[PDB]
Amino acid sequence: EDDVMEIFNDKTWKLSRITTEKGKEQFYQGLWSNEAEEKASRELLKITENFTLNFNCADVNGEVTGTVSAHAVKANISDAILKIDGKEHTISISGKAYGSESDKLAKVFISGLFNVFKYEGDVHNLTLYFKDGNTTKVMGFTAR
Amino acid sequence: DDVMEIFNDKTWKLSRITTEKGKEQFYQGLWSNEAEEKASRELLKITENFTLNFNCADVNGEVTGTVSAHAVKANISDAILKIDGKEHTISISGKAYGSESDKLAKVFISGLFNVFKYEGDVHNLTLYFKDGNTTKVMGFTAR
Repeated sequence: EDDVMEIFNDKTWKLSRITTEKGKEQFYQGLWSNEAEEKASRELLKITENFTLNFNCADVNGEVTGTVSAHAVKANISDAILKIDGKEHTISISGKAYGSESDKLAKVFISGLFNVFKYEGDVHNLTLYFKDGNTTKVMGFTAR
Repeated sequence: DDVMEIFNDKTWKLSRITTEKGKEQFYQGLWSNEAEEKASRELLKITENFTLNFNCADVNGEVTGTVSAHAVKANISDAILKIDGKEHTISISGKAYGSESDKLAKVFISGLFNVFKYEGDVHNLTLYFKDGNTTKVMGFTAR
């Protein structure tokens, strides 16, 4: 079960891609409507603190629990309820984001995190599988 | 905030087991003779003996903060932890694996399941526990 606690081990997961289940492209087709929208999202993605994900342990209700926190651009996920199983490689994030997003990449990032169902990863990489309607997409992350 | 520093990549090493406001390292009557105390102090010099660790673990599909400890021959593995940073309370529940013959090891294991409150900083941790009608303290250090 050390594979699960390596996800919490003093690291911030930075978004690197949002694509289809077995796609080689960085972003799935139709995420943006034009080049200017994509360009503006890519500039927001270059900012260090934007599109981050953190697995932390916190003292909630007189007991320490593992939760998920994330920051897109203007919206935050703070101490979302986490279910994670190292044997079955399943994951579930429950709660609601604080703040609203105008950027399409930020909207996809926040919605996708609450729809995660399974994952895979190592020390430096994390892949989260999420359902987007009838499809299955993946959010890729990196940790320095 | 202060609570998660107790879990921050550190092992707590036992330094003393004494009375609530006592200056002595070990309370009077812990051992019956000089040879018993000497033998316990040699077991206490071993790095891996009388250690305490606050860790996060995936227990039944969810990550929880737990307590682990090693005395000499006995272990406490992922004991259920209740801890409150505001009121500085603490509770450790479960049972140790293995039996102890050493009196310091018996006191260490029993005392950990009877903790009720604490205080500490980056390098020091003090756990208050009830021993019958009395209140004793276990002191720890982290390098």
